Amino acid sequence: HMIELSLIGIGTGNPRHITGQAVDAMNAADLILIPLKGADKSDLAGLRRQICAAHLTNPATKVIDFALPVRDASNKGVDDWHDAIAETWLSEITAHVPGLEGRVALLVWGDPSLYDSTLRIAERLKSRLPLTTKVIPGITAIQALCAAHAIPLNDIGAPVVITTGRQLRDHGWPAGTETVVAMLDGECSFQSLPPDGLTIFWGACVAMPEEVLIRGPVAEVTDEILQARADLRARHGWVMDIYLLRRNV
Amino acid sequence: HMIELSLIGIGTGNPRHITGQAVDAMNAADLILIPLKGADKSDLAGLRRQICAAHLTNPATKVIDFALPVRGVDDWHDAIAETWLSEITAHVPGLEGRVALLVWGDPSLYDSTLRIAERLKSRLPLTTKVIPGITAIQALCAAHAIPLNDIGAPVVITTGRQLRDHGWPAGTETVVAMLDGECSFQSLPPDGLTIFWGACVAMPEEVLIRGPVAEVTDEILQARADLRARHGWVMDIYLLRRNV
Ligand SMILES: Nc1ncnc2c1ncn2[C@@H]1O[C@H](CSCC[C@H](N)C(=O)O)[C@@H](O)[C@H]1O
Ligand SMILES: Nc1ncnc2c1ncn2[C@@H]1O[C@H](CSCC[C@H](N)C(=O)O)[C@@H](O)[C@H]1O
Repeated sequence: HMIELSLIGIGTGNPRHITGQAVDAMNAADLILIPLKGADKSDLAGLRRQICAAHLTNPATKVIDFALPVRDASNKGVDDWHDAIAETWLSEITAHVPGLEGRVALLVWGDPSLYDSTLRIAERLKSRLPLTTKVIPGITAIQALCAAHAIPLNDIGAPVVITTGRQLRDHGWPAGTETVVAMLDGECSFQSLPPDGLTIFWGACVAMPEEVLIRGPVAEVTDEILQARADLRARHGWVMDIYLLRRNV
Repeated sequence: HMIELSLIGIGTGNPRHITGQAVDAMNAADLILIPLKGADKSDLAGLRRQICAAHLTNPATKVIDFALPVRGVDDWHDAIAETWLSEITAHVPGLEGRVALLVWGDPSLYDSTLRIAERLKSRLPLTTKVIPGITAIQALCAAHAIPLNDIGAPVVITTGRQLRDHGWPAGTETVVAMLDGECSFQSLPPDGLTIFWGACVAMPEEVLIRGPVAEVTDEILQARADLRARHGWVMDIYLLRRNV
């Protein structure tokens, strides 16, 4: 017996981001596992279900909501948490495909390759299930941002650094590039850089109805971005943002 | 009273890469301009037409094949812009309508279309929109079932020439190289490097190879050369992971 586990990218919140390949993988599944709404409102558990429902035409596919484990904030904590998530998946798969021969899908925001834990958690399962893992690409927040601003990611023939807010705060401007895209940033970390010669293309809730886009010289639009971000957060209870920095010195 | 020009990403060769957003933009178009086959077989001009045919359902949308000018680079890009303008003038002479170009992968990533289209802003009453598509980076990682990044870590996306000119990019343990016609990972000391390589990713001809660079370099060279000999063209992409 063999479980085929598909990690299906579903894009950045625009329900039209889903690809035909993703639709096909949903329709081939015996079981689709989706997390229940929890504390993290940015998971948009309802939107995930909506996207699934808009395209699932296989009448036999089971769609099963499950409670995602909570990380122990009082803790290794991340490690135990990911272990617990794997255990939950393993229990769900075993309960619902007890013959252990079948196709199971998880729906992953954006693309599964990009700052997302699902693939590495799934690796834990390889030694406990007869398992093959497949990945279906989805639209990333990087591409959504560039499309919204109608800008290239790269300068002509030039490298690009993709990084995190914390990496920018710990190390400053990355070596060997004039373009940086920052993800996983909860604190507009570009504000800690020298603004000299930097242009920012910023977006919050990109490709969603709440989308806000701001562009300009970092020295001029930093406070505009801080305010827009805080406003969006106050009114919605959560915010996800991403930005591209272009250096011209 | 505007030409709305959509640059529609169409993915890496798999017709199923097309997003719903791309389908919608195709169906909203009055005109879709697609290049005829040329000397460069890697453009897969026929495949672009087929991917369009698989998704376009509006019977009033007109798919028009045009001769793409050939290449110095500035003049070539100017000539391409002039060709699109001539086609738009010819097929939408009232200059009010929706026009689309179908761009391999995502329009943001190592593709000249977006910057060439900028030339038309001053020539037409123009609004430009971009529809994202699956990139070759994502297709490669998906085919190998691997993460792009190490946990919480930076990633460098670069070209074959930048890799040759500067060596291992500073500040990263992960590099993805695009626009490389010659396996430029050979220009690096192989110690501690692992490669995840793919040619013709997400197409029927797909070849995937992974392993320590020293171990699989020649395997990759031969597989690449074999594809190129049998098909007349090849496109490859790879991710390098350093552990030192
Ligand atoms: N709709 C959206 N708008 C702005 N940023 C977004 C976003 N969705 C995701 N992000 C970015 O992605 C980070 C979550 S990590 C998950 C990334 C996802 N796998 C992808 O392919 O995009 C956020 O901190 C933010 O930087
Ligand atoms: N099917 C495929 N397999 C392997 N590499 C590919 C590919 N399609 C595109 N590429 C890569 O992309 C380069 C062309 S530049 C265009 C990139 C495209 N906009 C994108 O988003 O992917 C090639 O030199 C190669 O590095």
